[PDB]
Amino acid sequence: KEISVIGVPMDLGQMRRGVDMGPSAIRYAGVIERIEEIGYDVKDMGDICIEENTKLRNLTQVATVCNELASKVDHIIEEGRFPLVLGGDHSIAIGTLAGVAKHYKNLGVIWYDAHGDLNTEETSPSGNIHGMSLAASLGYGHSSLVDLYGAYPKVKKENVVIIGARALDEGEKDFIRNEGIKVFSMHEIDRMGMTAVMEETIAYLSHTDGVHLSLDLDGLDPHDAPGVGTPVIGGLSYRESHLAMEMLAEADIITSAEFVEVNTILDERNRTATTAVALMGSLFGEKLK
Amino acid sequence: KEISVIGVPMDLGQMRRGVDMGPSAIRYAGVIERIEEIGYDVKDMGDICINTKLRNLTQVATVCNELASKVDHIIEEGRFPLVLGGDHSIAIGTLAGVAKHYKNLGVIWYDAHGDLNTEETSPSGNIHGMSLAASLGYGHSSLVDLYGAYPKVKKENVVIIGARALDEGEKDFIRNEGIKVFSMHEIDRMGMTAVMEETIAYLSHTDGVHLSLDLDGLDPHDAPGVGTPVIGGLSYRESHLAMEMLAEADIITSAEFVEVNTILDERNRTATTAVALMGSLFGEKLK
Amino acid sequence: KEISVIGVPMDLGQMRRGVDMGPSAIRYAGVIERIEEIGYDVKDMGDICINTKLRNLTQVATVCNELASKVDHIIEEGRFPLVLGGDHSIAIGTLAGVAKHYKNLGVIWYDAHGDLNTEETSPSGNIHGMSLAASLGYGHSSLVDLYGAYPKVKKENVVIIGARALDEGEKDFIRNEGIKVFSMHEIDRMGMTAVMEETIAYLSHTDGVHLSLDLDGLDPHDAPGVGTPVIGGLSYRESHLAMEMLAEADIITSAEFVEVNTILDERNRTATTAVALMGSLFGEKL
Ligand SMILES: [Ca+2]
Ligand SMILES: [Ca+2]
Ligand SMILES: [Ca+2]
Ligand SMILES: [Mn+2]
Ligand SMILES: [Mn+2]
Ligand SMILES: [Mn+2]
Ligand SMILES: [Mn+2]
Ligand SMILES: [Mn+2]
Ligand SMILES: [Mn+2]
Ligand SMILES: [Mn+2]
Ligand SMILES: [Mn+2]
Repeated sequence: KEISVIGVPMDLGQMRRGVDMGPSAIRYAGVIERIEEIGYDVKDMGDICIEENTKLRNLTQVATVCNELASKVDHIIEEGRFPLVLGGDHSIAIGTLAGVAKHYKNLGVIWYDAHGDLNTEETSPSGNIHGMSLAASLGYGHSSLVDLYGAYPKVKKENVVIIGARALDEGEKDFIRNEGIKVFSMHEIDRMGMTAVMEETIAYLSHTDGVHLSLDLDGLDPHDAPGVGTPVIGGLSYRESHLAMEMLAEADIITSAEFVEVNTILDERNRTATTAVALMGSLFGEKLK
Repeated sequence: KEISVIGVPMDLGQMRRGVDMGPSAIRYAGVIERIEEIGYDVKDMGDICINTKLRNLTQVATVCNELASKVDHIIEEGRFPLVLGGDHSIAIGTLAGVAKHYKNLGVIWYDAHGDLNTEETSPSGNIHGMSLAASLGYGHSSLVDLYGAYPKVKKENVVIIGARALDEGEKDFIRNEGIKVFSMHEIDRMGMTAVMEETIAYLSHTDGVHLSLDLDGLDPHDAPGVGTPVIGGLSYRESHLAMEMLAEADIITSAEFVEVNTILDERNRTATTAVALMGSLFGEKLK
Repeated sequence: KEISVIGVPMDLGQMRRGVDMGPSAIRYAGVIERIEEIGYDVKDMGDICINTKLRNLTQVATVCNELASKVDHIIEEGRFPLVLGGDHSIAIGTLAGVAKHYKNLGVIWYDAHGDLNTEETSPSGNIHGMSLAASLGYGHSSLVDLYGAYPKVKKENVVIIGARALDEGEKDFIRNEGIKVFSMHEIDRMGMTAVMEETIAYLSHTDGVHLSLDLDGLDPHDAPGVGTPVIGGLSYRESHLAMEMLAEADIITSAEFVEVNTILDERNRTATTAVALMGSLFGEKL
């Protein structure tokens, strides 16, 4: 019943995408009071203050922020609290998972995203480390990232479930096939329904000793989440995502979480941040009946 | 096939929400002509001219009393009463008038909200957040005993569809009193078709069914112009299908369409959708 | 894997609806480069340069005659004809061209409308509301006998998907001729996966299948820029899935994407969606 929130206003990569405004927008949407109202004790750790290379853009700075984030997430779990990380770009998951991995020996990851973020420096069309954060956490990529806060893979391929994917690069599709990553693409979600997708996901991770939720708001359709770094049409509805959070809450398996890629520049009256807060409310136990 | 239409441009409560414009907006969207096009004889009755714990209590009772008698009289004439809403507190008057003609009356409450508050549980004092509870006999005597000193509807004959913004007190009432409610999560899991089949079967023992359709049951993407929008609601397609299934079951014997708010609407499209839903309810088919 | 693309910027009928802008908007959205990215050889044939009961009948026959002969030549060259639309009346010319090479042709009509009117049942005189009926052999002889004095398509080989704005006489035609139609209510009851599986099975005995995709089949939320928007339509997700299922069935031998109207569009997103649906049709997988 105890949560520590940390904001990471990082917007790095080929060009700014505005996702450094995410933590501020989510706070504007009342995330702290929302979780407190459910009955949690909430500790706001604040935001990390963030002060050439084409294949790995802003690598030194990404590594510096992720090292600080990993140690802060590590210490939140040492204190027995739930770490809730608020994102700019999805490369902060490299630091989040490195910190979480200090405390779990068989960690599940649910990656809720339009993208797989499974690129390496060889397969990336852009050099964006936020398009590499899941691959790096699986142990594939640059040593500065893969060995960050620990010289070992933070997550095992058999413990990942990707939900919402619809903009995978060709090299990511090969990785998924060759490595046997469990992926629910939009076409499978249309065929199965989100209820069946979430039951299969929870069953697939039943053996883990904790589960990290890495929720990129661009998993949702731009109609429901216009304010994201890289919008991709054809995504999950608010209703589907809200139901998914409620099913995860009922299963009581989520032990850490991050909500990333909110971009106020493309948002409409902050409504993507408002939606992110509602999804967190559902994740942390709000019920409709 | 005979329908009488009455508008009630009521917008009371803590503050104006703009829903008094609903009847004018729905008429602008051509509701009369649309119903006549289907093959109905339509009589337009026009519009009714209109403390912090029960806000505007005296005025709400006055309007609902007049509405109750007009709805009663429409049914006495053998006609279907269709009520065009401002706020949902007019359901108190509508159900009081309908209850004069049915002793096991069913109600389908299509709404983002339960409207199950009382004086004690309401965080606002808005009577439009109390109209279902009052119609069940729970609430202020001015409301529960309006146009007849008895409960107008039985708890076992209510189905709420669309719920997603229930207060804690309403959740307790639903659980402790056994109200049948399909929240948005249950609709997602079951699908609208199965929700409506179960609803129609649940009300099988009734002698009539009143449809109380609050446009804020639909998602704000499809119905932006409502008094109190709540994200994550029903689609136009789900609602249009639900109306077609009700039409085919031929169980709806009175209806009201409430809470259209032109101030938040986009080129009247919420009112246009309300008319399309009425067209489906009254027998329009796609094939 | 050879495709020939032709644009037909036709916007005839009672009044302008802006659909003559469709081919330019779809090209602006990168249709040619997109098809090439998948691995196709793309020959760009350019654009064709362009009565009250059969409005603009003479001009429609002229354009449709030219389109039919170009479509003929594409199939004769062993290539896939992809037509980019203004009005849906261009289906008359497309199917006339296709039917020279397919005598048991299937047709998937993806549309909010049936386009099953004749000179007698039309409330408007718009030939774009008559193009399916005319291709079935019903209507004026200028259209019915266009580029061939025979019906281009058999009534038993038609599937309409997405219908929600049928005229009363069109409902009668569907009922009295046994036309297979999936309305929005059936799609909502069955789900799009089951609708497409049933569609594919229904056309099992055709020798080819023409996809005639009117963007107003999609809901105006996902496709605001169309000639005649009708609320309550198919989602982008449903349509993208349907295109993928057709791609894997490998039954589509010609296609047209019509009725994109830039005047009502929002930053060209309807044309962008059309290009995305073509990408799915021609083999893109998620
Ligand atoms: Ca804005
Ligand atoms: Ca407006
Ligand atoms: Ca525009
Ligand atoms: Mn440590
Ligand atoms: Mn991501
Ligand atoms: Mn992403
Ligand atoms: Mn009486
Ligand atoms: Mn209500
Ligand atoms: Mn309501
Ligand atoms: Mn058409
Ligand atoms: Mn059409």
